[PDB]
Amino acid sequence: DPCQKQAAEIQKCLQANSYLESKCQAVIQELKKCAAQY
Repeated sequence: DPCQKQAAEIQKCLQANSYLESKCQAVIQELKKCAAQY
């Protein structure tokens, strides 16, 4: 599929970082780049 792994790993990352998106923005960059591909 497009990026469901990235979405799951973004959730996982946020969960592990108390929803501090800033620690998982590198993974959101990956999701954005993924989305731009797919």
